[PDB]
Amino acid sequence: RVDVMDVMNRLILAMDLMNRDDALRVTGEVREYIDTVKIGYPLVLSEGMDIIAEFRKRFGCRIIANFKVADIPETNEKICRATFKAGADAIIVHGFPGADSVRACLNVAEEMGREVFLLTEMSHPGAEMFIQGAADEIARMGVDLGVKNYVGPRPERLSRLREIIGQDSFLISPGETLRFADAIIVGRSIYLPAAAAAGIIESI
Amino acid sequence: RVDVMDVMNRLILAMDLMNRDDALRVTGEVREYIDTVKIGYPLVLSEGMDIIAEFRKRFGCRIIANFKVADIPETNEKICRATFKAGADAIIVHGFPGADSVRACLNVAEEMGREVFLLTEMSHPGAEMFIQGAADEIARMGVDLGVKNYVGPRPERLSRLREIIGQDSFLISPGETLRFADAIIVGRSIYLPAAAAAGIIESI
Repeated sequence: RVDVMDVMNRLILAMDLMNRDDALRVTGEVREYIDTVKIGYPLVLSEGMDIIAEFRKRFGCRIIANFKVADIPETNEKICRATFKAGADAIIVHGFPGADSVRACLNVAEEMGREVFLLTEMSHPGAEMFIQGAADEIARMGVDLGVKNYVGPRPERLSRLREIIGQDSFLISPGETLRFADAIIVGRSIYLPAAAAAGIIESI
Repeated sequence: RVDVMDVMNRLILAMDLMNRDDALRVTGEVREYIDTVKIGYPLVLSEGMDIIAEFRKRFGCRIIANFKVADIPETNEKICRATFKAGADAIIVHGFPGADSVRACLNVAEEMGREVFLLTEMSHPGAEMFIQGAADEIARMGVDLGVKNYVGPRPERLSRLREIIGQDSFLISPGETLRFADAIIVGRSIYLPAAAAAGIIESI
């Protein structure tokens, strides 16, 4: 889809390391295979938001801030603005706090020409308590709001999500997977690199 | 209660300003009335996590990180560790992601001698979609996990929460309020200062 983000080799690196030196080393070593990196709070809180621009300048990669924003509208707006000002191309937002909280993020993304990814579901143990049961409705909420980028969770769940958001929407998830998702997210299998990344790409 | 945090004058300052200069000015001007300050991502992402230690050193105040942690266990652990390493006395965590995600935070707080506050409910418009209906269960989940600190949201809702967590638990919320909550959180009425704070205290 021309209107959606193009992820090199359909492979997104989940850079969850907290040490700047280690984070930079791994990412640089795989830049020939990946152009999209997902960074979270562990690294940013430990090294500072300036690390986002560093990644973009040193490697020319797209940065997705895996912040899972889940605050009230006004605060969500501020978090998004600060994150986009720091250079992030996109931000991941929780849907459980409701539509207004998601729209607050969409508004800033609109004004700054950036992107919002809606996290529809999580797959860790405790996710079955409240998240699993709200996943479909959260995905539908996103669709009704015009959200075009989604982060999905179980093969059959990914299939259900794709059904709700349509064939046009951009979907990323951590052979089978790429039948529904537009790009796969890989972490440890890489940063824990160039050979590993090359293998995964060759595998798909 | 001796085993719970003592908040000076039962008044917590919600420092939501994103400018370091403005944030420091207001807090210093009310330190003779307040010893507990709640800081969130807007300020921290914009000025850096080092601002937490700055607040504690310049004013000798307790800092509650209003991060509303809502990630998977491993990431929650890292966020809490980084936040406590930066000097935060306590951190606010979401309950919607489930018990394991909350316990991950409790584990780090236990190891570092810090505190975890469970956010049981939010009051912004979109909160009725998913949060309102899970509030009671989230509060009960916290109780069953030994959580001792809670952040509450409607007067009658505060009464319901206090009922679930017991009379011993520490509860903070944004006269009537202090009938159920141990301390009230005030933001704009102060940072938007010394006179305002003094009035609120003299009020209660």
